[PDB]
Amino acid sequence: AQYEDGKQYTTLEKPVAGAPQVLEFFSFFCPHCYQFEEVLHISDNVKKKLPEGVKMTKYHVNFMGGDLGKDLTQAWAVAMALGVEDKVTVPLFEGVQKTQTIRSASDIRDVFINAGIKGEEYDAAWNSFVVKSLVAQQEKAAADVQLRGVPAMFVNGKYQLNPQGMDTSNMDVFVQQYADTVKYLSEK
Repeated sequence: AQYEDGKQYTTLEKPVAGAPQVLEFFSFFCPHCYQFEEVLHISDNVKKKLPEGVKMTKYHVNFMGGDLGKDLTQAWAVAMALGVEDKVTVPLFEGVQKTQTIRSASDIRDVFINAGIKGEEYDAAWNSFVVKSLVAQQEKAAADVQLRGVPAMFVNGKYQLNPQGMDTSNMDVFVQQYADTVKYLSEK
């Protein structure tokens, strides 16, 4: 066939019940994730090829970057809770990977403050039970697929994208192959 199990995607031996329709995992410590975000714009390109009626979910993971990795998962919970993902994603990536100015939870906080989120608003969210459960939700989604690598995308808790089976000579062509594959899996 054109799309074959084990080439553009793999099928989960242990499908996941009730999972989000399009689910992306990443880490601000993750180099292909930085690329996916700032160079490729994968999420944006997938979204514009996705069906009417399909929401996209993106979660952070703990297993890169030690203590700071976990801090970033909680910060991403704060971002989701406040709905400020599009304001902090780029400065967090640059802070961790480009300028390397994020070394502590306080440096993460600085990114939000600089992005216009009030300190008291940030601190209230950080310490909140709603954010605790959003951290738990992120951890549980990753646990459900026994996630060992990022970036990763899952469709309907059944299919995992396999970007290693895609051309990388051209970045544009890679992105569209990725997006078209997601659209295919979603219609499946």
